[PDB]
Amino acid sequence: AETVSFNFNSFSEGNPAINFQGDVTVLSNGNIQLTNLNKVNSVGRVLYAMPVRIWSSATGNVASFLTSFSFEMKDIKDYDPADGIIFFIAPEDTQIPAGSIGGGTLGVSDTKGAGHFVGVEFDTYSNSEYNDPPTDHVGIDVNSVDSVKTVPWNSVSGAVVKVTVIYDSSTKTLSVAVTNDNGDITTIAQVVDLKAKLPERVKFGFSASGSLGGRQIHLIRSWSFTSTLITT
Amino acid sequence: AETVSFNFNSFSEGNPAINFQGDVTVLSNGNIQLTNLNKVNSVGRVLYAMPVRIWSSATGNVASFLTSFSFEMKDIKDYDPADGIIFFIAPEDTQIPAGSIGGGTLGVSDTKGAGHFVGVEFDTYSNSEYNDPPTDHVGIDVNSVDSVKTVPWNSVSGAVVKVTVIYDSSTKTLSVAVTNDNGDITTIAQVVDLKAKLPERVKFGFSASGSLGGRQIHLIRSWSFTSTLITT
Amino acid sequence: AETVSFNFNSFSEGNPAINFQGDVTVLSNGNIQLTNLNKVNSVGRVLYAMPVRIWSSATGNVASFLTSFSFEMKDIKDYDPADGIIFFIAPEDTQIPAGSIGGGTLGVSDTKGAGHFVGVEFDTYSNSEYNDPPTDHVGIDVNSVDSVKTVPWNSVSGAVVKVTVIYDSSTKTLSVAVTNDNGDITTIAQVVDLKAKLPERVKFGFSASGSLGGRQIHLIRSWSFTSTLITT
Amino acid sequence: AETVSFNFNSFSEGNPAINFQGDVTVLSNGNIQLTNLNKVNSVGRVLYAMPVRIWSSATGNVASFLTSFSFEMKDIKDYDPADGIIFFIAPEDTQIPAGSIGGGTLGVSDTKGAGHFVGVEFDTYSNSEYNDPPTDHVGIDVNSVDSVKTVPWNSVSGAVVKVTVIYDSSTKTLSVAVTNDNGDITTIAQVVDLKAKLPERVKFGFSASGSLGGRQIHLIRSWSFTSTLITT
Ligand SMILES: OC[C@H]1O[C@@H](O[C@H]2[C@H](O)[C@@H](O)[C@@H](O)O[C@@H]2CO)[C@H](O)[C@@H](O)[C@H]1O
Ligand SMILES: OC[C@H]1O[C@@H](O[C@H]2[C@H](O)[C@@H](O)[C@@H](O)O[C@@H]2CO)[C@H](O)[C@@H](O)[C@H]1O
Ligand SMILES: [Ca+2]
Ligand SMILES: [Ca+2]
Ligand SMILES: [Ca+2]
Ligand SMILES: [Ca+2]
Ligand SMILES: [Mn+2]
Ligand SMILES: [Mn+2]
Ligand SMILES: [Mn+2]
Ligand SMILES: [Mn+2]
Repeated sequence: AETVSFNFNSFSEGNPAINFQGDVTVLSNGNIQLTNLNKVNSVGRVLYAMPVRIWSSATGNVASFLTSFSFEMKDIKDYDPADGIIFFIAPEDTQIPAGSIGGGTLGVSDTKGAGHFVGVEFDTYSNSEYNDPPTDHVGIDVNSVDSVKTVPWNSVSGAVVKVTVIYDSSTKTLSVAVTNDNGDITTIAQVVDLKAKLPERVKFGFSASGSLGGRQIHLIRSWSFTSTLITT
Repeated sequence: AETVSFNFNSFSEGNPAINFQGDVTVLSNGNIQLTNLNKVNSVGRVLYAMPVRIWSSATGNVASFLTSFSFEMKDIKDYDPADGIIFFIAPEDTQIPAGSIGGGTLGVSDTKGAGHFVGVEFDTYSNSEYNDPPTDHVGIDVNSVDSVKTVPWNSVSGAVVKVTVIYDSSTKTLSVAVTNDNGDITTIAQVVDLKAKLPERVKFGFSASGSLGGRQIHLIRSWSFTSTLITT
Repeated sequence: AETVSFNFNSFSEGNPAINFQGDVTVLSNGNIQLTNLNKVNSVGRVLYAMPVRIWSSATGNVASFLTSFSFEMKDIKDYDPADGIIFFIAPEDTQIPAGSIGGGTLGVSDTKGAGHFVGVEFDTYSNSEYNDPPTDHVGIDVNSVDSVKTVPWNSVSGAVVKVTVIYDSSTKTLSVAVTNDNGDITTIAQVVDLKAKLPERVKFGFSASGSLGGRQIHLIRSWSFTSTLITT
Repeated sequence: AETVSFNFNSFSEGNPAINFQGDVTVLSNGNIQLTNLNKVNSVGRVLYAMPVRIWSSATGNVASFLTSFSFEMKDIKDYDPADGIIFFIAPEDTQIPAGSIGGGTLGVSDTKGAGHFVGVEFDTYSNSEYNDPPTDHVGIDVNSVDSVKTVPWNSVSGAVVKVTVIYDSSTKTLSVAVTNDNGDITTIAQVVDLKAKLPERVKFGFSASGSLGGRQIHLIRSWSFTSTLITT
């Protein structure tokens, strides 16, 4: 049994376990702000530095993982609250798409909304070009921001949101539980074969994006993670 | 949204929010001890007092719930470490089976291991009459202790174990993530149509049993839970 | 090499290996509760019955030891969390001080905080009379509860704590590593010449104390220990 | 508080968290063999892939760490049981010294026995060129294999050895406890200023070496580690 686990209650620059890409910034209170409020088409991403082996070709086993994180999104004057945050899994060479337009691409896909990642988005802006539902929502993304599945959700400015994700290797089920500020929970599950959509070694992280008129504060507050792969 | 949420960091007798059935006893630190070490075929069950409505006949909706709790099993001299604990959901009128033989029935089924409940078992004893696997295991029980699905597990004496459970209403998926002492996680998931196996209002809880030659300490250390049913 | 070694995963009354002093009591799960919540100025101490020879005037050799154990301090309604636990080493004839006021004396010193022992304290209440730091702390005591050195620490109600202590005869260094619940470790070390502070044979144990208003659950969960004295 | 922790009960090739250098090999039982028995001047090293930040120039704080590991050394016919294993800490660009002669350099130093590392050696061959004591021994190495301090020790072929290391940032004390097969423990402590001997970012690992006539099996069986650096 090969297990990877870490726990972040706050973050600090210089920590060799976290990689910053784009407009990412660490505030004085240890929180991570993903986008820069003064940039058009801002994109910020934070990844756990070490790649995690989610499956072995030698045994054909896929890993199971449990992870929880909390974030906060807050409105700012004049700009439209957009675009959202996405928790993703991508190949180890993952980088911000060249000529990224930000916005509804959430910093992980091209203009068509395509890319190489699996993820869970917290979408706060309805992009008709990517078939977004008409309300804020949570969706499961498999190589595209045109979600494979979505559930109505509500983003509340300033509210701390808690998320718990469980990926069960056997059934290949990815389950998500979002605990809203007011106590109500939102859930969504989708069968995704990680061994067929991603390489043996991947990277986990968070990404957020904005546009010219759509900008908001995107904060990643804490993050704990554990993956366990059977080796037999 | 109809939401039911509670959080116990310790328990105390008298708390009208919990119902004690059988040999249940509360230790000095608020831990609940399920079985009595001096009784033969001991059975102890703790339940949340208020009934939770998991589904509606009018709308046809089913609730989603997120729950985590930590427990502990410890060995006792001269007795085989058995039988184990089960997180269960049953009708509001639920009671310990009449003339229960404890042992492999986990305090939720008859002699055959049949009953009207749904639960996740943490079985430390292999009962061939219930087609138990040859090792410690986690199992999804639907109206019987002859698990619908099981997964190899290892119960460590004196170790505090943490469990997270997410039930998604849309997919009808019950996902279990077990964090063992050493860090490793064990997962199991199964599709269970609650709407078909239980009445609209049910009760949640834990149960554990022992027999003549098989007994061990069974403690529940904490319990948080939140469910949300959509009313539309 | 004279070696003394033991390991208690649980404790049962009557085990001739353990001496109870004061308000000690064993729970049904095998944990030793050190204080009584119903008594004013409560004191309890648990000692390993067979005295251990830490040095010898014949050779001049001092022994080295390695020991680890786990405890749990939990808050109770209406009382201030006080006063903490201490792992101590004392003369073989040691007893709870006459007219023990409990409190900041931790059950091992007089009203002035003086005594004849060497120990590591997990202090959860600040006593200005004994020059206690303003926060919970781990300390190295040498014939006084007015610690020779302290280190900020943080006690978490309900959390299981793990400690490892190493005493090296050649440098005469006493080292401690506290593994908090969340995974962080706290350390503290100090040069304490054991052969100049205690008789050739001493007893090892734990002690806890309460006051009029400060009372809390103090549980010793497990203890393992090894000493080795070179006989040449 | 910045904490790094991992736990290895076995090892497997492909794990992106471990780096192999030299003649390292993973056996079927998950154990790591460091040297190749058919090569003259064999050298094998295994490092935890991610660099650990042991101190911050921003705050001037040093990290505290607790680590335990177990190894086994076994004789083989015809060859002299040599040369030993060394648990070391070195700069992130650490590699096997070019033109390494293996042997008493233990794979971390040049012919003069110099290098850039801090470590704990389990030396099974007396090299007079490096001022080795005449018996097997445990020593603390600071930039050289001519140990700063050593303690007599005995290597027992085939015996599983358990080691526990604690480094306390405040006193800058490095303490080692070696639990031999027969129960006896050996200890050694030395004050080493890590912030004055190493760069902010380092790597932890194990190295073993042999020579033409001196070869033996060197196995690393398990390894757990936790470091915590205060960030304030
Ligand atoms: O208003 C929020 C959305 O903005 C969209 O981009 C805008 C752009 O910000 C604005 O400068 C004007 O050009 O029109 C564009 C298209 O409507 C993003 O594409 C969308 O995702 C939100 O950020
Ligand atoms: O005998 C074990 C030690 O060997 C020393 O090197 C030897 C070499 O193996 C042997 O062939 C002899 O000819 O010459 C060398 C010098 O004695 C190593 O130097 C020492 O580290 C041990 O492994
Ligand atoms: Ca969108
Ligand atoms: Ca059974
Ligand atoms: Ca005090
Ligand atoms: Ca040598
Ligand atoms: Mn979307
Ligand atoms: Mn079973
Ligand atoms: Mn104190
Ligand atoms: Mn040496």
